[PDB]
Order: sequence, then C-alpha cells, then structure tokens
Amino acid sequence: DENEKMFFLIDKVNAFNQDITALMQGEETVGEEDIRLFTRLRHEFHKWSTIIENNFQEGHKILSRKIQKYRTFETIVKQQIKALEEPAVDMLHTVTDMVRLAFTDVSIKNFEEFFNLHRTAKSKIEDIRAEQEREGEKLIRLHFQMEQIVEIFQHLMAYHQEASKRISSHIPLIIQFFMLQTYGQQLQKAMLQLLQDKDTYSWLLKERSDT
Amino acid sequence: EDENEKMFFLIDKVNAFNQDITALMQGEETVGEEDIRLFTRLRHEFHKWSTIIENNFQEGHKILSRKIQKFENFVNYRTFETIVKQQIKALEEPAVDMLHTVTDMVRLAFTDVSIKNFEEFFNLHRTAKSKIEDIRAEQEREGEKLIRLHFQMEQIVYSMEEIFQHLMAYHQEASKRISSHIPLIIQFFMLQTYGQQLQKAMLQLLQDKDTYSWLLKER
Repeated sequence: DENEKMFFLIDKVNAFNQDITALMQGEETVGEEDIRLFTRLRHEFHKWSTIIENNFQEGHKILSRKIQKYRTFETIVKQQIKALEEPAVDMLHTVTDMVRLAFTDVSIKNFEEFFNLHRTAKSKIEDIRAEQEREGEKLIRLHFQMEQIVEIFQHLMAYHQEASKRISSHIPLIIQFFMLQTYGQQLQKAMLQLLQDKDTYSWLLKERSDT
Repeated sequence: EDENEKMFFLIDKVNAFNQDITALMQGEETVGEEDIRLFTRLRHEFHKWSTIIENNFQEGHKILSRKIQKFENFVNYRTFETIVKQQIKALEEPAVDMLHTVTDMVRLAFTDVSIKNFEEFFNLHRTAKSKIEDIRAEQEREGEKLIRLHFQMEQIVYSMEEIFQHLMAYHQEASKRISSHIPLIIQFFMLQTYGQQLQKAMLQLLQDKDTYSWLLKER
C-alpha cells in the first residue's frame, strides 16, 4: 500500500527527530569513554571563559602602562573588547562543527541502511548549518558593535569588567540558540517536509540490497 | 560668493543642531535650573528595570519553594521548569514597554533640540522633525525585534533541593542577563544609533544647493 510506505517513513523520520531532540537536551545515549555533545559544548565555553580572563588581565596591564604618564585611554579598553570579536566567531565555527558531526552521526545511526534518506538528511544538515551560522555570526558581530558604547582607571576597568562579563555569557548563549536549538528544530522540520511528496517515498526507502 | 555665505550659514545651523544631539547622547547637555539630563533619566528607568527583575526573581523563588513544599506532602520536573520559564516570559512585554517609554523620552529630547535650534527656520524645523520621526520608527522596530529575540533565547536553560537549586540557578542567570542586556539594546538603538542616524540625515540636506534658501526661510 501507499499508506504503509508513508507510515514506515513517518516512523523513520520521527525516530531520527527524537534522536536530534535528545541531543538538543543533553540526554543522548553515549559510550563509556565517549562524551555527550552538550559536555563538548560546555568545555568549549569554559575555554571561552579562560580567553576572556586572559583578555581582561592584559587590558589591565596595558591600561596601567598608559596611565603611567582620556579618549586616548578609552580607545585601549574598546580595542581590548574588540579583540574578542574574531575569537567569538571562531568559537561559533568550532561549536557548529561538533553539532553538525553529532547530527550526521544521528543520520548514520538511523539511516545507514537507506542511503538516499541518509544523503537527504545530510544535505539538510548542511543547508540549515549555512543559514544559521550566517545568522549566528551576524548577532555576535552586532553584540560587539553594541559593546563599543561605554582617577579614570577605575571608571574604565569597571567598564572593561562589565563588557568582559556580558561577552562571557552572551556569546555562548547566541551560539547555543542558533547552532544547537534552532539548528536542531529546523532540521526536524526539514525532515518532516519529506512527507509532502509521496512520489519520492520509494526512492527515500530504497535499500542497500537494490542500489 | 553669496552662495558660499549661504552654505556656510546652513552648515553652521546643522552643526549646532548635531552638536546638541551629541551632547544628549553623551550625557553632557545643559539642563534647566532643576531638570535632569536625558542620560540620567534613562539611568533611572534602567534602575527601575533592575528592581522589576529583582522582584520577579524573588517572586519566582517564593512560588517555586512553595510548589515544592506542597508536593512534598523528578517526575514533576516538567511542571517545575514551567514555573521558571513563565517567570522569565513575564518580563518580555515590560521589556518592550520600557523600549517604548525610553524612545518617547529621546524623541522629545531631540524635538526640543530642533525647537531650540530651528524655530525661526520653520522648514528646517519640520524637515528635522520628519527625520526625528522616521528614524524613531525604524530603530524602535529593530530594538523590539532584538529584545523579543533575546527573550526566546532565554527560553533555553543555561534530592528535591537540587532541582530547586538547578532551576533557581537558571532563573538568576537569566535575570542578570535580562537586567543588563535589555537596557544595552535600548540605549544602542534608541540613543546612540538614533542619534547617529539623525545627525547623518541632517548632513544629507547639504546635497541640494537649490534647496538651501528654502531651508533657511526665516519669515
């Protein structure tokens, strides 16, 4: 029956989507010395937090060296904030890569006996990545644009600390939102779309025994 | 040339107006005998925001503590999480309200700079007002979008007592961010960007030489 194919496909798509959801919620099944995506992301954000602290302490010592002598002074705090922008974007890319690999490994676990479905899954994984990574980057860079709005040593290092604190938390937040949560949700929706064209069901369900 | 005289006069008027907008953007404008500067009035609004968020947080802690006691007399995790989620969601419209309250203050500040500079130059005055209003619309739409986006970002997290401490950890972290990032969004869009775009829109009036006299009409 046409209807039997449809329901088999609903099942395959829906089990894949359940696996993507577990990934998005930090609760996927993993191996003994393996590690969960969510932990991999968290380690990366701890790294971010160490970078931010390196950056604050260097700014501390630069500002000291110039204060041994005003808009010349604030330029150095703002250039110190600015120096986090490309590392912020670098971390966007490294987090995206690990999410993309986890999603691809889910395609593999679910669709390794249906190569046309695995190929189609992967193609959505790449399309959505491109779109969300563009948007992710956009908002990271807007945040740094925003940050560029702010005896004097205390007024400036108080503002350096503030900026450093916002960056520390907000960049990870943006990255998770776009590159795990939105990426994941949109992938699930792009897979459910495969149910629209019932003339493609037989191709999606083609098995290895007859390729 | 009497043409040069004319352009010089218009550049002086536009510059004086633009330096006044800058004075507003930098908390330096001159204020009446017992008035408060625009930048301080924003700071007072953002202090109210802090309080709203603190109250929200303590309200949320109390509501959650009580929910736990009532049950006491992780199958309910989805039920508890909903309480923190809904406390944070309740801050969204107030966040947008503050956006509107603050942009009104800035629009009025900018309009009074326009009155002060251009009320003997009616065409330049109405031209400046129409720019004040078009840029309000544009930046407020953009600020609201970012505020609302921030709130959907927040709807992602990060014994019976460790579920409490977990969910309350999340609430505190979200509270700090909302307290800090919403005023940042508002100030960036509706004072800094608004101010900068207005100034650029006024400089655009120098493009058309044949309009200078009409701008300078002083009858």
